[PDB]
Amino acid sequence: SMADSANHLPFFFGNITREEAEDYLVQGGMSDGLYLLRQSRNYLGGFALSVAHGRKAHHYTIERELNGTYAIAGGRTHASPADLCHYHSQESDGLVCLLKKPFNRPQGVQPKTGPFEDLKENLIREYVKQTWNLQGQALEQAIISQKPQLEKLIATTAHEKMPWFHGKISREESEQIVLIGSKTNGKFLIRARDNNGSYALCLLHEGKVLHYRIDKDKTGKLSIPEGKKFDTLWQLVEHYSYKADGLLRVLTVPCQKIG
Ligand SMILES: [Cl-]
Repeated sequence: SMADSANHLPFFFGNITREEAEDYLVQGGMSDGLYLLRQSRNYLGGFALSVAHGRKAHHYTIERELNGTYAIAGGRTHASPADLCHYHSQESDGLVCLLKKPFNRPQGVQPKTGPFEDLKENLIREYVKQTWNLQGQALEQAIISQKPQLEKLIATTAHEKMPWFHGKISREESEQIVLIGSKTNGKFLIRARDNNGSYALCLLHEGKVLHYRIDKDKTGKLSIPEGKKFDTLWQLVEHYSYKADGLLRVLTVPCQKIG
């Protein structure tokens, strides 16, 4: 992925929160035009630019366009995040200010990965072995050969393996499974609501199972009603585990699947 390329940038921090990005900018002196790069948490293949100006943090999403280039909303396209940052060191072109000085990862600090990122490589290896039945040669060549296609596919299906995803079960069945055992606030699962890629969130709140529709928009972006848009369910779950953002509370412990 571009994220693997972006690891060679000393000011790329991987998947950190907005708040963690801001903490790093303070560490680096919060000087005008101080910036770092990180991974977009809701745009698949996306990045985010965090910049200090007037002792405030300014955050910009860098989207991966359909042709595979990189752009901030209403901006020009670039071959890479590195090229976008270089361009913005010479032209503000819509940003609050010039990108003056990168804030590098302090020593000890690597780019941060989420749960998806930590199982992505294993799932790609497994899919090649057990759908193209290689055990050597292409086993490794086929992975690198077809990395972009495999990353995109594994991104769209990696939820199916995750402990909070309970598959094609009804509202009534989901309520039954959440209500069994410990009544921990935020206990949750996601279920498939049809075959057209609609989903639902089931969330325990003061002993009541709340149900939230997760709908697919024109682009195939997922959201709860009036909520932030995500490319994948694993992005949505990471977000609402961090910030309630219109849910009555944050997601906590994944509901156990029938063993
Ligand atoms: Cl965030």
